[PDB]
Amino acid sequence: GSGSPLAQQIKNIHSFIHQAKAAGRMDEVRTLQENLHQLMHEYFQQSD
Repeated sequence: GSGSPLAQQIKNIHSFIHQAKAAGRMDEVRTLQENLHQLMHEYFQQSD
């Protein structure tokens, strides 16, 4: 649920994505998006 550390890890990846966009770091953003989505899918699949 939203009190999960995993949920906060996802928020942290979003922050890193934003910070990378702010420098134009498009290669890293695209990779981090995949990582973001992988953790989201774990979060929304695994019971909590």
